[PDB]
Amino acid sequence: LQVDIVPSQGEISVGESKFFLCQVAGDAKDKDISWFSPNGEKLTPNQQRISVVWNDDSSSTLTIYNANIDDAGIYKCVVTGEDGSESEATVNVKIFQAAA
Repeated sequence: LQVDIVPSQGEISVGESKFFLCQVAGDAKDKDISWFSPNGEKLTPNQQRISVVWNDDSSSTLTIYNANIDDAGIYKCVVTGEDGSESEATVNVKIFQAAA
């Protein structure tokens, strides 16, 4: 059971947006896919500055918009199997400010 995030790392300028695509390798027929923020919360699209989309049973896309410095950290994509199998991938999201 394997999950991967594209891109594998990211930097977002303050106020800007970036997406990360989590994909399961293989059949995710009976598998659940969830994104978690650095503070541990399971992420849902109603949240401020956050979008989570489940494209199909094998991939889920996280989008961070209007990026705040408080949004930086290790985000995690977890895939959970019917059989109790489980794996995760992590992406380190850095937030920065620079001359614009």
